[PDB]
Amino acid sequence: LTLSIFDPVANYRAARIICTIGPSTQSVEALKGLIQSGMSVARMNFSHGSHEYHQTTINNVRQAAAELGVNIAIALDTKGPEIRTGQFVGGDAVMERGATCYVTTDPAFADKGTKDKFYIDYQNLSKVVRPGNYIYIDDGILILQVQSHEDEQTLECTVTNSHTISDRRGVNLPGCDVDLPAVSAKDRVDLQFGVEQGVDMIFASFIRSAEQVGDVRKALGPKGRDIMIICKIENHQGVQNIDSIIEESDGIMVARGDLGVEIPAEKVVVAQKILISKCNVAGKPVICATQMLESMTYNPRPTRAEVSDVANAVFNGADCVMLSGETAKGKYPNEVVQYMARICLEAQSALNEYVFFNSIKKLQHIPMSADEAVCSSAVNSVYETKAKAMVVLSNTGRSARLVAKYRPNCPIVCVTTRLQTCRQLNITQGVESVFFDADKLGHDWGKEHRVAAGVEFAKSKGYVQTGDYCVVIHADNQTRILLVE
Amino acid sequence: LTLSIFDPVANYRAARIICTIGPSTQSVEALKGLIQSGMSVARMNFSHGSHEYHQTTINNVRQAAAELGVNIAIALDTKGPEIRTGQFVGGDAVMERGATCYVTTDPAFADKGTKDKFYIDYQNLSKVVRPGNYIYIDDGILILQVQSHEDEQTLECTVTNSHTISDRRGVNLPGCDVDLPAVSAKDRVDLQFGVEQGVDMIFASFIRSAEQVGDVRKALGPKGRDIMIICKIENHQGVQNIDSIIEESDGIMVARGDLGVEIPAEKVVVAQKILISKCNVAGKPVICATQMLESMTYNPRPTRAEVSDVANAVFNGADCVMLSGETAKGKYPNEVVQYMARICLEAQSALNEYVFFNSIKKLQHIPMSADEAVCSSAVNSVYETKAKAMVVLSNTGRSARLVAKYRPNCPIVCVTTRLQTCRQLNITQGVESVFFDADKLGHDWGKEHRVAAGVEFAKSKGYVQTGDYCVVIHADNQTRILLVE
Amino acid sequence: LTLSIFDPVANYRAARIICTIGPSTQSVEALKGLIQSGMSVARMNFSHGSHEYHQTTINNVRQAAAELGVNIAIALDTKGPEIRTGQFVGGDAVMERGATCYVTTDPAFADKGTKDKFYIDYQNLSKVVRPGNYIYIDDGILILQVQSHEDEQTLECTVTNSHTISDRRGVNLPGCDVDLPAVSAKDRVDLQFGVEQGVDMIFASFIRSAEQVGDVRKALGPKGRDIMIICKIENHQGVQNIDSIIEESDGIMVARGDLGVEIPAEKVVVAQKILISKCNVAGKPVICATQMLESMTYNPRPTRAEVSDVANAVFNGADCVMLSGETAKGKYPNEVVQYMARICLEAQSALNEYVFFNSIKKLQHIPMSADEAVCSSAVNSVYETKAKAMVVLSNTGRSARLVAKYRPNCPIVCVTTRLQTCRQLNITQGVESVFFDADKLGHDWGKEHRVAAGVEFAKSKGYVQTGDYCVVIHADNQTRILLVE
Amino acid sequence: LTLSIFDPVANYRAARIICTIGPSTQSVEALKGLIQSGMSVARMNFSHGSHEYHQTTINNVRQAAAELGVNIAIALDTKGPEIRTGQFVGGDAVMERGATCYVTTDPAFADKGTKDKFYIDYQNLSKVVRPGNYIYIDDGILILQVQSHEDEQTLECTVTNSHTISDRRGVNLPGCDVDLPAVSAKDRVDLQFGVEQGVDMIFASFIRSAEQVGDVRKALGPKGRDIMIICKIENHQGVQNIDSIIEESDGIMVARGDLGVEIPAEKVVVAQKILISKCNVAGKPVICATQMLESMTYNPRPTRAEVSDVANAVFNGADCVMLSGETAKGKYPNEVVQYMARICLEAQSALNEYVFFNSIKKLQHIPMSADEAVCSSAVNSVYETKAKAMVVLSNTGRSARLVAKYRPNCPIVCVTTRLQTCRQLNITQGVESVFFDADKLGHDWGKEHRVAAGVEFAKSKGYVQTGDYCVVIHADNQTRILLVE
Repeated sequence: LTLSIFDPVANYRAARIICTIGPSTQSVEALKGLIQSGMSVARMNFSHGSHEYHQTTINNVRQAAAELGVNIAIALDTKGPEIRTGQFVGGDAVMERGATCYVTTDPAFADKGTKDKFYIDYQNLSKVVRPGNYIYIDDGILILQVQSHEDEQTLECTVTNSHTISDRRGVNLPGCDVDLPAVSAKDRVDLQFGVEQGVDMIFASFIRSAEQVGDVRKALGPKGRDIMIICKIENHQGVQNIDSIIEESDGIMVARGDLGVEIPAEKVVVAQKILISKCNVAGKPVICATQMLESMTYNPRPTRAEVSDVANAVFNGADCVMLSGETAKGKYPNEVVQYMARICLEAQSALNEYVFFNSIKKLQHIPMSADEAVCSSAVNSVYETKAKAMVVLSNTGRSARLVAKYRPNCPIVCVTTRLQTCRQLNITQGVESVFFDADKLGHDWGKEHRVAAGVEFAKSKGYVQTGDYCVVIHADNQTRILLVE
Repeated sequence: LTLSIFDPVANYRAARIICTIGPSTQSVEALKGLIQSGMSVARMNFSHGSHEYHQTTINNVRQAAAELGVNIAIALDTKGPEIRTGQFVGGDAVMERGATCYVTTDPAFADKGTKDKFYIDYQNLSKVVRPGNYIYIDDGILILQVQSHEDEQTLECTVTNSHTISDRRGVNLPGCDVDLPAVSAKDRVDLQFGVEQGVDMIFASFIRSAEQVGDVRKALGPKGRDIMIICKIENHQGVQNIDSIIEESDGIMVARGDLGVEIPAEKVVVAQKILISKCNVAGKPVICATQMLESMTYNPRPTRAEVSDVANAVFNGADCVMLSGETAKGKYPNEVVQYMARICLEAQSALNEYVFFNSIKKLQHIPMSADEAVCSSAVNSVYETKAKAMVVLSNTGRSARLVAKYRPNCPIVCVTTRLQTCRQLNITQGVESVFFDADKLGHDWGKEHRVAAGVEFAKSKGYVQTGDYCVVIHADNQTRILLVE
Repeated sequence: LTLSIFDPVANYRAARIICTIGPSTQSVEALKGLIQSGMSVARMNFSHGSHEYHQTTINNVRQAAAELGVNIAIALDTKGPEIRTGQFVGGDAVMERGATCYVTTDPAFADKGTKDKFYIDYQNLSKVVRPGNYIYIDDGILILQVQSHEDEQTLECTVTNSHTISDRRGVNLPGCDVDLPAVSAKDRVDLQFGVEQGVDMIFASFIRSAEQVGDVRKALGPKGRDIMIICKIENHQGVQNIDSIIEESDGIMVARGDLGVEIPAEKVVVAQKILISKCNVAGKPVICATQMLESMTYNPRPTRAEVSDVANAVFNGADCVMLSGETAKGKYPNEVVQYMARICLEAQSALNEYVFFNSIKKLQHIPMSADEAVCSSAVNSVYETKAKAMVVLSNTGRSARLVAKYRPNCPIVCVTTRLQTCRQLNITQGVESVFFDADKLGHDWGKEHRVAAGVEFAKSKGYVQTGDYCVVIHADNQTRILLVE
Repeated sequence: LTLSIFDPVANYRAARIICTIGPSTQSVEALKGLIQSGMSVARMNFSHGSHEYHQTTINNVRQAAAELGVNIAIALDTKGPEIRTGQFVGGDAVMERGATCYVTTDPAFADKGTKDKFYIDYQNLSKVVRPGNYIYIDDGILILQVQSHEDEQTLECTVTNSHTISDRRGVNLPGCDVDLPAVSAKDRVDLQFGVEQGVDMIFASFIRSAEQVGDVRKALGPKGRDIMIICKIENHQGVQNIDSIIEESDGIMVARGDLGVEIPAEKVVVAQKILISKCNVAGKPVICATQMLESMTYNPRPTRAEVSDVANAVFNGADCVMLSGETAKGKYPNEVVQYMARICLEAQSALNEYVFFNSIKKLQHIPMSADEAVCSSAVNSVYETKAKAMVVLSNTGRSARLVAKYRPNCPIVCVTTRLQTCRQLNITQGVESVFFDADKLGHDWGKEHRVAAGVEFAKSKGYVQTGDYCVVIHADNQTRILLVE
C-alpha cells in the first residue's frame, strides 16, 4: 500500500497558518510581515486583553490586509466556561509530591495565590466535591486529592505529583456533577462584540455536546448567522459526542496537550488520528492547535525534532496549523511563520487523492442533496479529463467547501461577490478566492465575466495553459468542462 | 454474488426488436401491426429481391410510421462477398455420407444444381484449392473433401457427413488463400441505393478486419457519412480481429449458427458471451441475430424451450433481437413480435447497473474526451440523487449513446432536431427520442423549450412526479440536476 | 470483467452425467456401454415398475461396474406425494380451448380416462376446491377452471387453453389448502427397499420445506443415515423455502420445465441462475434435470440448438446433468451420453476459480468449524504454490466435498476405505476416488501407504510429474504441501 | 477508513526494546534491572571501548540472563567505514556562520582539534575534493565550503552555517567520488571477535548497496553464517538501493536524524514511513534508532512531546525501538525502559491485521516457496477459526519469522532446540520462545512433547483456555488446527 516518492508538491495543497496576535505582532507593519510570511488567519485570544485592545487588532489587521491587497480572516477565540485557577504571587506555583495545600472559592485570594493556598473561580466547588475526589489542574498534569473541608469556602488537599503551574489554569472535575453553561457571561458579551465588529469566525471553547453549539449560535443571533463556529474539543465528553458535534459545527480545533484527563498521554495520538479522519470524511476543516516549534520563541532556527513534529501533524491530515505565543509574544514572529509554510508545503508529499476521493464518496448517505451530488461529480470529471484547475462560482462559499471535501488533484478557484466569503475561505485547504465586484463590475447572469475572471486567475498563477481542461460549477445546479483558450 | 428477485422490470430497459420485412409484412397495414407489436427497426434483406421491391418497403414503412406518428429505422442488410452455392432442382440437395459429387465454376449449372453436380460462384475455385482440402458448406454443417480436378472447371468431391442443403448457401474455405473484396460489385450498387433512398444503417456482411469497415464507408461516401455501419461477424477472422472492428464500427451483429467453421458448436456460447461483454464495455450495441422462436412461423404459441432460449440471449446482455423468416414469410407476424417483447421485458430481471456502471468507467482510457467525461459524470449523479430520468439534448445522438454506455438505472430521453437521429436511436436500449421541430418551433439557444419538452415527455410517460430529480445534458459540455416542477 | 479464450479444459472439471435406466439400458452389456460413454450415476425411476424390476437394475449395474472395475452410484428417484391424473384411453387426451370437461375422484375412471371425463388421485378434491378455482395440469401448461360440483365425486370444468396431455400427469392446486404428506405410503415402502438394497442416494420429490427433508431421513432411519438426500424443487413453496432446504439437504435437483405454476416461463431462467449460485456458495451439488438433447431419442446426431442449450446449462454452473427417456427408452443410448460428455467438457471454458474461490470464502460465517477452515486453507495453498493436484484422505468423504466447495484449479483425489464413499462421490464435480482396501491392505495410521496411493494415482493420470507440488489433507485436522518424488 | 477505539492492547503485540550498554548499565545487577524493565536486546557500540570492555558486557549480560532464567540477545553494532572528524580540545567546537577554518589529513591534529583547525580521518581528502565543494559534518547539520588547498594536507574552508559540534562526527561528501570499503579494517577485526564470542546479530553501519551486505557476510565467514545482519541506512545511496538491501539482509535500522544530506529535514518523516512499509511487506524487522525520550537522561519523568514522539514511531509500524545514551550513560536507566514499554504497549491501539494480512499476501510473488505458502495459510486459519494462539516448531526460527510476516491476531509461540534461536527471536514482534532441551529431554519425532510444551506455555500465559483453538506448524511442511484440552 503506497510506494511513495519525494518530488513535486506544488504551491497550493499546502496547509493553512493561523497566527495569534499579541504585543510582537499587533502593529500594522508586523501584520504585513505575518501576511507576507504566510498568515491566512489572525486569531484574537479573548481570555486576555480588553475590548479596546481587540478593537485595535481588528483595525490593524484590516489596514495591513488592504495595503497588501489581500483578504485575511479575523477569528474570535472565546475564553469559555471551563473552571480556572486564580493567579499566583510569583511567576507561578511549585507543587511538591508529598505536600498538603488549600483551595478557596473566596475572591479575596484570586490575586494572591500561592503554592500553599490558592483560588478557583467555581463559586460552588465546596458543595459539589467530596473527600477522596481528584482535582485535575493544568491539562490534568498536576493532580490533587481532596482531604476535607476546612470551611464553607476552603478545601484541604494533597499534591499527588510534583509539577510547577502558572497563572489562571484549567481545572477539570470528572467524577463531579458540574453543569457548566455552554457560554459564560463574559462569552455572551464578547460574542456581541464579535457580531458588531464583523468577525469571520468564532473558535468556541469547551464544547462537549452538539446542543451546546446551538447555544453559541443562539448567542450570535440573526446578525451572526453567517459567522462560522469552530468547536474546541478539550475534554472526554467532547470526544464522546464528536459525531454529533462535527456535522453540527463548521469545524474542529484540537490540541495534543489540551485533550483532558481521561485520555492518557500515549493514547492522545490515537485520538488526533481519529478526529482528523472523522472531519475529513464529513468534509469539515480540522485545526491542529498543538504548539510545535516552541523553541522559535527565542531562536531564529528550530530543531529537527520540532520539524518532524509538524511534518507528522501535516502528513496525517491537518488542514490548519495554529501559532500561539510564538507569533503573539515571541522574538522571531516572521521566521516562525516562514518555517511553518515550508514544512506545510514540503511535508505534504504522499497525500493521495485519486482513490482517496472515491472513498469519501462511498461513505456519504445516498440520496445526497442536489448541490453535493453536483460537486462530487465535478471532482470525478477532473480525474477523468486529467486536468487541471477548478472554477467555482459561489456566493456563500458552501460549494467551494463541498468540492474541497472531495479532494481533487487540482487547485480550486472560487469566484465570489461576498468579501466575507474571501476571508472565510482561508481555513479551507486548496481553495483560493477571486473577488468579483458586484457593484462596480455589475452584470453577470451571463454568467460570462466572472467565470473568465476565474480562468484569468488560474492562468496567471501558472495552473492552466492553452490546451488544458478546466471544470466549472454554479451550484446552490450546473457543471461545465471547459477547454482553455 | 447477486441475490436476485423476481418483481419489477418497468417498460423501458427492454431489448429492441428488429423485423425482417417479406411477403407477410410488406403491406402498410401489416407494418402498422408490426410497429404496434414492438418493431423498432425494419430490416431489408438485399440478398433477395429487386431494387423495386425494396423501394416499396421503404415507402410502406415510412407511410405506416407516419400514420402511427412514430419513427421507425430502415436497415439495409447487404448480401456480402461470401462465396455461395448455386440453387438446386428440388427444394434442396440431399447429401449422403459415403457419396462422391462434383462442384463447378461453370455458370451453366447455377440454375440446375443437384446432389450429384452443383455450382459455386467463385470463378477461381479450381486455381486455389488442392486435393485433400475441405469445402465447408451451409455454416460448415456439410463438409466435402476435394479428390481431384475433373477439368479446369469441375472438382471431384467426397461427402464427409450426411446433411440436406437448400438454395444458395455460404461456402467457407479455410486453408485456402482467398482474398475476397470487402464489398462485392452488387454491394457497391446496393450501397448507392441505400444512400440515395436515405436509409438509417447498413448491416455489413462478412467483415473480417477493421480495414474492410473503412472500405464500406468509402463506398457510402460523403453523403452517407451519417449512416451507421453495423458489422456482421461470421467467420474466425472476424472473431480474431474483433477489438479493432468494434471500436471502428457502430455496432456488431452475431448469430449462434452463423459463426463459421473454426468455432465448434459447443464453443459458440463462449464466443457469444465474449463478444457481448466486449461490446458492452466499448458501449456499442450488439444485435443477436440467431433465430429463436422458429416454431412460430407455423404456430400461434411458442415452446418453453424457445422462450428459455430468448431469455438467456436477453439475460446475457443482448440489446437487440432480430427476427427473420418469422416476420418475413411467417404465418403469425404480429404474435411473434408480441412474444419477443414480453420475453425481452420479463427476462431482464437481475440486470445490475449500480456497480456495473462503475466497472465500465474503470475500464476506459484516462484521459477521456471532454464529452465522454461529462456523460459518465452525469450517470454518476443519477445514482447519487437516486432519481429518476435523464434528458439529453443531442443533435447527432452521440451523447445519448455515450450515456447509455454508462448504463444508468433510469430512462434516458433524448431531445433532437434531426429526424434521422430519432430513427437511428431505436437500436440503443433504454433511450427514447423526442423530436423538436427546429423549423416550426424555432428558437432554443435558451435552451429553454426543448429541455422542458423532454421533461414534459418523461412526466407523461409516468417517470417523473413533482419532487423527483432529473439530470440534463448539452454535450458535444454541460450538466444540470433539475428538480421537477 | 473476464477476457476469456478457447483452449484448454483438461479431462477433469467436466460436469457429471446421471443416466435413467430403462428397457434400452437395463442389460449388463448396455450398462457397460453407458459406463464407458460417461455414466457416473444410474438413476432408478420409482414412479414406474415393480420392486422386482428395480432389483434387476441394481444387480445389473453392480455386475457391469464390477466387470469394468469401477464404482457407479445407484440412485432411487422417488415417486413423491404430488397429486396426479389418471391414465387415458388413447395415447393421451386432447384438450381444446372452449371445451367443458369433468374430473373425478372415483377410482373407477383411473384406467378409463378421456378428454371429456378423467381421474385425479386426490380423494378429497371435492372438499377443498371452490367454483372459479384453477386446476393446473402437466407442469401447469394445461389450465382448467372449476365451474360446479356435478356430484360428491365429480367437478364440472372449462378448458382455459388448448394443450394435449398424456398419462398420469402432475396436478398443482395453488389457492387451495392441500396439506400433502412429505412422504407418500408408496414412498414409505420404497424407502425401506432403498435402505435394504444399499442404494447410494434418494432423489426426493416434491420437497417444499426443510422440515419435510427431516421426515425423509426419519423414514430412512438409523440404517439409512449414510444415504444422501437430494431434494427436488418443483413448486413455488420449494423456491420460497430454498435457503433452509439447501443447507439441510445433500443437494438440489431442478428442471427448467418442472418448476411449477407461479414461475412464468420467462422467469424460469432467472430461478435456475439463482438456485445454482445458491448451491455453489453453500458448496452442495446442483443437478440439472431439464431434458436437453431430446431429439437424440430417435437421431444419432443432435441439433446445434440442443448443443447450445446444454452449453448454457453447463457454463452457468451445473455440476450434474441428468438423462431421462434418452437413456431409458431411446434408440441411441450410448451416443447421447457421449455427446453430453463432450459438451460437459468443451463448454466449461471460462469457468474461473482464482478469485471465485476467494468470493465463497468471504461469504461463510466466521468462526467456521475446524475441518472447514482446514480445507479452504488447503485450497489457498494450491494457488500460492501454483500446483497441481490434491490428495484427501476421507472416510465419509465430507472432506472431499468441503474442498470441492472451495473450487481449486487442480484435480482432487480422495483416498477412502469405504466403497460407498467411492460411489457417492460421483455427483461431486472435479473429485476422483481411490479405494484403499482396509481389510486386505491393512495398516495405515502412518498414514504412509494410502497417501502414496493417491500420489501414485495422480501421477498415472498425468497430473503430477517429478518436481510438482501436491497438497494433502487428513481432516475430520492436518494439511501438508508435498514435493513429488 | 478505520473507526478506531481505545480499549484492549494485550501484553504481546508490543514493540521490542533494544538497550545500549554503558557505564550506567554494564553491571550484572543493572542488567537484571534492564531485563526486568523490558530489555530484549543488549546492544554493544563498537565505535567506543576496547575488546576487553565488550568482553565484560557479553559476560555480564549472559550472567544476568541466566540468573533471571531468560534469553537476551547480544548485538554487535559496528563502527563502520564512514569518514569522521577528529576530537576537539574543549568539550566540542563552536562553528560560526561567517568564519573561515582549516581541515587536515595530518594525524598530528587528531587529538588536538579546535574550531579553527581540526582533523578528518580520510587520508586522501586533498586529492578528491575541489574548491567550491561542500563538506557536510555531523549529520550534515554543519556545512562547510572548500576555498583552497593550504597544502598537500590542509584545506581552507568557510563555515556556511552556525552550529556547535562535538568529538568524532560523521563527514559526508556527496559530489565527491569516494569509494569507501563496505567494511573497515577495524570492522574486520571486530567481526572476528563477534564470531568468536557467539554474538546473535551485527548492526552493520553505512551500508549503501546489497553487494556490500554480502561483503559483511564474507567477513563473518562459515562460522558466522547463523548470525543475522541488520543494515543501517544512513545516506542517500542506501535509500536509493533499499529494495535490494532489504531482501538481502535480515533487517533494517533507521534513525530520523541519521539519514544523510540529500534528504531535507521535512522529508525525513516521508522516508521513515516508506522504509517501514517496505520492510513490513518483505516481512523483515525495522528498528527505529531515532533517540526519543532524551530528557530522561537527567529526569525521572519524560515530556508529553517525547511520549507522542514514541507513540507516532510505534503507531506507524516500528517493531523495535533502540535506546542509546539513556541506558548507556543516563541517570535513570530502568525508568526509561519502563516508559518505553508502557508506550510501546499503549500506543499500539488501532494496529489492524484482519485485512492487513490479506494485503501482504496479495503482494508476494506467486509461486511462493512451499514453507512460505504453509505459514500464510496457517495465519489464514486463525482468522477463520477466530482463535487464538499459534505454536510453531522451528529450528532456525525461519518459520516463526514467516508467520509474523503475515501478522496474525494471536500470539505466536515458537518451540526450539537452538538456544541461539531463542535470543535471535527477540527482535521479532509478537513471537515468544519456548526452549526444548534436545539433549536432556530427547525424543520428539513424535512430534508429541514439544507441541504440548508450546500449548503448556500459551495456557499458563493466559492465552488459551479449554475450548479454544490453536494452530500448529512444522515447516522447513505441516499444519494442524488443534482443540485445547
